[PDB]
Amino acid sequence: MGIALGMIETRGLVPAIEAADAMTKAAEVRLIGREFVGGGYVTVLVRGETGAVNAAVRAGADACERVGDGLVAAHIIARPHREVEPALGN
Amino acid sequence: GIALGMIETRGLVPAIEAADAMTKAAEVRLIGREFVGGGYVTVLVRGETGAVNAAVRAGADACERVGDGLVAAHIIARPHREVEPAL
Amino acid sequence: GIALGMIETRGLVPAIEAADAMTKAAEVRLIGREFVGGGYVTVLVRGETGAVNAAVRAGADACERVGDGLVAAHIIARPHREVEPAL
Amino acid sequence: GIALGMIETRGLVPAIEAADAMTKAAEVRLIGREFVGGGYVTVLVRGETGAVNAAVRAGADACERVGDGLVAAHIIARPHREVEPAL
Amino acid sequence: GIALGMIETRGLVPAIEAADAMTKAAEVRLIGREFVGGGYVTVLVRGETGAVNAAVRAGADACERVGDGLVAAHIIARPHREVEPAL
Amino acid sequence: GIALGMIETRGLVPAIEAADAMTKAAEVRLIGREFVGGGYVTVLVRGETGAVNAAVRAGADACERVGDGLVAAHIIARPHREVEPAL
Repeated sequence: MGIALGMIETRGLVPAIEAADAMTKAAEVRLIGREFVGGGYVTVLVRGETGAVNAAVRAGADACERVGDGLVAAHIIARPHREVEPALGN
Repeated sequence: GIALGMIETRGLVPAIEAADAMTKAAEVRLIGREFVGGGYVTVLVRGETGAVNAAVRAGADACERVGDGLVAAHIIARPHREVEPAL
Repeated sequence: GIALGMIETRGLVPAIEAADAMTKAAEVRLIGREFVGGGYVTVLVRGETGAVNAAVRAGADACERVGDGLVAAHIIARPHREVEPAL
Repeated sequence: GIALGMIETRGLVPAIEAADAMTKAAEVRLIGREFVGGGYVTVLVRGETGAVNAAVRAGADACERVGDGLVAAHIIARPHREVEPAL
Repeated sequence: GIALGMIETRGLVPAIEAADAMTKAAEVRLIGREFVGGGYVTVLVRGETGAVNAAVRAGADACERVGDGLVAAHIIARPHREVEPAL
Repeated sequence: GIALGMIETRGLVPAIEAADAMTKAAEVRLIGREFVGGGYVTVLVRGETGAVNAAVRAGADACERVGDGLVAAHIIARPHREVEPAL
């Protein structure tokens, strides 16, 4: 029940699924979302302790950058503001 | 406060960074996250005018280096009542 | 009034700025905000012909350097009742 | 009438203008406004053959310079029954 | 008949012309019209192989100069049963 | 089987051709067809690893020259439990 947030955005769903797979395999993080953003952007989101989310996002970024049209963003917010939480499925 | 702050980004990840930075930057409420179509994503905040100013300014600085980056950073100090349904 | 003002933008932030400038410029009611697809957004107002013209001029000026800017500014003074379902 | 007239535009604003000019130029009824994706908008009218011919032409001239403009202007005087679910 | 015919266009208007020519060409049933996203529109038909052959040929010819035109024209004579839910 | 196969295409017609060729080339089941946005279409199959491998290989070859063609062809042999909700 760490509250760190890990995010990877990709071009297309296939690199996003690869990313989430690699993230949840690399460390103890829970997948909490997959968003079809519009325009072809897809974002996957995970939660965990800071160290695990760090390891997960590095792993996801590495795994998906060469899949399909690839990686757009790979970002960690280690302590999201309470206001941000509804955007994360709360 | 009824002042409105808005940041538009390319993709969701810079939008969440913007929202985080905005809400840590000053006393503002995150009231909206919009998938606009075509990859645009907008986040909206409300608060007193001075707070919304600092929030949007921190928001723009934070998300402009994230993902496909920043499109718009804007403030409306006194939004018309007619606009409220769209918020 | 039954006159129609429309502004189309690239992104939601210029649309919201347009809608605010429009409703502040004259006695016009904001009747809608449409996410068109591909990033197009359109805001619609109704009022008397002169009011609507003032409103759209103001909204076109206000939003053209906001975010990815302005696509269309258009006024239909007396819409056909066939079109009203689209409004 | 059962003739079908179609105009496709980039953005919603020229679609509404096309629809308004179409329904003013001849007795035709607006039966549809479709957000197609990517920013395409299609407006659909029905009526007698001559009406629909007059309508589509007028709609094409009117919306041609509005916003990001006109994509398609087309008439099918008697759509096959199998086409109706695709409108 | 289990043969499958498919035409993909840029915009709805060429897709409707494709549909009309396809379904008038031979005895096929229009099982779908999909808004794919980004402006792609796909129309799908079923019938016996000869009918679908004739249909898809007719449709490709008719729509390729209409609007932003034709993307794809394809026939699958005997689709796998696993694909049927997608159909 | 629990291995996952995925082909991503531009448009629905190459996607359906992929799906057909995948399920004909090996014992895999088609679990999904997703309209991703912007015109991306993903088809997803499950099966044993060797089968999913043969399936995606064939699907990639089959759809690459169809319509606007192929974007991605990827296998995940042992998908994490956490990924299952996205499938």
